[PDB]
Amino acid sequence: GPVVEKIAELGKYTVGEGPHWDHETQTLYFVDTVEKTFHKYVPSQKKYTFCKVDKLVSFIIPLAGSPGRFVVSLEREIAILTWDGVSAAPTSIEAIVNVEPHIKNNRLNDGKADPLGNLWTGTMAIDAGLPIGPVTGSLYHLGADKKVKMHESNIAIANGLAWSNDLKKMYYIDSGKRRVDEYDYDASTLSISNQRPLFTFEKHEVPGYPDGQTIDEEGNLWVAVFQGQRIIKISTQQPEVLLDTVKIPDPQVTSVAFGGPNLDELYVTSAGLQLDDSSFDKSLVNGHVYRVTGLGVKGFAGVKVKL
Ligand SMILES: [Hg+2]
Ligand SMILES: [Hg+2]
Ligand SMILES: [Mg+2]
Repeated sequence: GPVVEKIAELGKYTVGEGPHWDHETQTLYFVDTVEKTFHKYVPSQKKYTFCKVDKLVSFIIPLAGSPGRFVVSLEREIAILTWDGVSAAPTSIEAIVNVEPHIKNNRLNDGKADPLGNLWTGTMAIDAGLPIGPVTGSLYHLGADKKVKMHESNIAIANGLAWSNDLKKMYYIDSGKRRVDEYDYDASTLSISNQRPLFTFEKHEVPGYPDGQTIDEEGNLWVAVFQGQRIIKISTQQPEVLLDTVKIPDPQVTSVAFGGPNLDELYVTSAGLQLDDSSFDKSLVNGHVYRVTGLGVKGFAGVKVKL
């Protein structure tokens, strides 16, 4: 079976999230969605740093063509942070756009660049709840002239994103739906259509909620299962096919990104936040970062955002 290693050097996170592997610098970036912090891990040098802001954060993605700059979320704003990767605060902040200026209790959540470099990200109520809570989120992409376009409404908890290698499909998770959806993706118009369920947790006795996800070069999706103590591997060739399960010690698995020199080491974030309606006692809920090897697949380098 695959080897699941707890990364001792990284400690515990309230809600570690948003992992991004920069392949040229062999560096993992990630966030804590509650603690208002960004994080960097350089595994080959065992180097860890953090960066503090005063707004809720949910993703960190290098800006294409601009070393030392990152596209991030700050509450409902998409912004460029100039950060040296080591100081405990950014050097400067350049706001790009507020996606929801008049929705005072919403926030951005998961986000990722499509393979063409367009940032896609969605929102949620800050006080969203599972299985049932306020449903106030939408899915966006950031297009030309720094304006966002909306693609879907009625999202409870805007979560993991991936695209097929042929650029014909997008995959998307609202954790409240307890399923992964697939869509036809038109790369020329940057629009999605024909939404349909790909994989439905209840049909496979999978507990918990889908959270972040990523795709491998064979086209399999790797999905974090929050309150399921696992990642799952699912088909994109046939609907409703569970290919494998890998248990992760932390129950609240949050997200996934392939890394390492050969793109074959799966980094897995988790959450130590202890929630009142948990299926797991507090002693189990820690928030470590893990690395999974031996999966027999390779992923893709993290894509930078183009502005
Ligand atoms: Hg930062
Ligand atoms: Hg940053
Ligand atoms: Mg998430």
